[PDB]
Order: sequence, then C-alpha cells, then structure tokens
Amino acid sequence: QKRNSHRIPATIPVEVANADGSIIVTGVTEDLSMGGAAVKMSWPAKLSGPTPVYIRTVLDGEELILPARIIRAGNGRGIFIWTIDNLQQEFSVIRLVFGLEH
Repeated sequence: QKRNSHRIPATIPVEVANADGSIIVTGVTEDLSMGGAAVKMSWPAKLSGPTPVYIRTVLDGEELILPARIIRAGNGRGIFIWTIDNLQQEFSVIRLVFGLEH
C-alpha cells in the first residue's frame, strides 16, 4: 500500500541482538519512522544482507521490544526496518514513533 514515514529524529538508548543471540550491542537512535530505525552503533560483523534482530528500548517508562531486520551497517550507523507480524508488533512501532512525537 502507501505509508507515511512519520520520520522523527530522536536520541534514545537501545539494545540490539541478532536472533540467535550471538551478537548483542548497545547504541542510541538517530531517527525513527513507521518504516524502521537509524541507530548510532557499531555492528561487529559484515552483513550478508537483511538480518533479523530484536531492538529493545524504553519510552515513557514502558519497555518496547520490536523485531526488525538490520539492512545496513557502516560503523557509527545501523539501519533497520521493522518486522510486523501481528497487531501488537504494529502498535509497539506506533507507540514508539508517536510516543516520541508527543
């Protein structure tokens, strides 16, 4: 369909793990959108390509855990797209992006 990004530049601590737990790093966000995230961070491997991860952070006292795919890593920067497989995942993304607009 068609999607507005609701790109919101914001700086918030996040933790990122790949799906098998072999990699775990910390960082801060640069921007968030309905599409994904840009994060200041250093990924310790070369990306084949879109690699499934979990992103964890806190906002307004709430823990938010969002599945995602890292799609690029360029030291100082990790780029992600959200993975949304249900309503709770859809709304965690909404809570994050609009929670930051608020």
